[PDB]
Amino acid sequence: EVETFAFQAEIAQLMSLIINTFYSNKEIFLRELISNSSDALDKIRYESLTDPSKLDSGKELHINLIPNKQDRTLTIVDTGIGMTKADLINNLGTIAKSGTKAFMEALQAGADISMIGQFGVGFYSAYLVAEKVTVITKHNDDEQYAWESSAGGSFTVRTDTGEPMGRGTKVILHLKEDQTEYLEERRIKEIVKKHSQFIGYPITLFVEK
Ligand SMILES: O=C(NCCSCc1ccc(Cl)cc1)c1ccco1
Repeated sequence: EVETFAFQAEIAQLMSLIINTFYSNKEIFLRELISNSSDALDKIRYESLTDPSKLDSGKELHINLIPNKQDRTLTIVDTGIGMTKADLINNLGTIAKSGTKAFMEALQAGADISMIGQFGVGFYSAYLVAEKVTVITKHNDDEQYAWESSAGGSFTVRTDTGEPMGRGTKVILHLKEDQTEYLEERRIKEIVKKHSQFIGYPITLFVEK
């Protein structure tokens, strides 16, 4: 069973702005997603201070980067707090509404796309390099769900029947044809060392076989 939802008009037209605007500094997408993973890991670590059973679904707090040249996908996995179904549909969209509005206001005042993280909507920078984004997430209080959107005004949510994750969030970036450079090991290392050197969690860059 697949449910189809519409983006709020503000989020939809920001996504099209990220897709259609000529902006060469696309590498910042990785910084925003890694930063999003770092925030989710901080959340579960803090909550586990007053409730250690919240780590029964996994005690390791880390970030994995998985390039796949055959599928043309780049996957960012974290063992953070994860997201519930209401997070995917209601809660985060409400936050992204006001954050998107403020971001596009600044973009006309001279700001550029790289400052998207200051408005809390850094996730949508994934569409600088991806034509489709899939989000697999598992929260301690909810089932495993699969969110997905190729922009165009809508997204889908379904119960995930794939590999159980224990806890956390998996962001799968189906890259554009001309953005295969972010599947190369040396390029990812250069971006991580440039924008995410001080992230307080281990970042493991998986090598292909
Ligand atoms: O994008 C939507 N839902 C899935 C969000 S998961 C990635 C994410 C996206 C934005 C932010 Cl600020 C944080 C995390 C949406 C939009 C309207 C209803 O839902």
